[PDB]
Amino acid sequence: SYVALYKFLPQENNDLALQPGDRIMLVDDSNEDWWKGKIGDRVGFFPANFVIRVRPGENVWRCCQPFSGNKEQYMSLKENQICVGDGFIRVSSGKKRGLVPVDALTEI
Repeated sequence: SYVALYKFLPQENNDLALQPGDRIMLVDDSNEDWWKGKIGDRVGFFPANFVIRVRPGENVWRCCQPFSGNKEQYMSLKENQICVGDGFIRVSSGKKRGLVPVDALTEI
């Protein structure tokens, strides 16, 4: 599974529109920057760096309250930032992984 981290409105005709939290089925990745994927019955291009891989168990979350903590001990999340798999949960942003409070996340 892949998931859109960001909104992406189409600029050219063959672009595929993303909303954050969209689950995307891959169609072609021969270009390393621009991938072809499918959402519902819509097929098109979008930036590869706009999506994060979702392992089989993993859920998807939107950060409902900012949380910053010491990497040395914890992960950062700005408001509405998307992420992926008591009190804490280990999540990933794509760039960095770490613990955040579960109450700082909505499931999507």
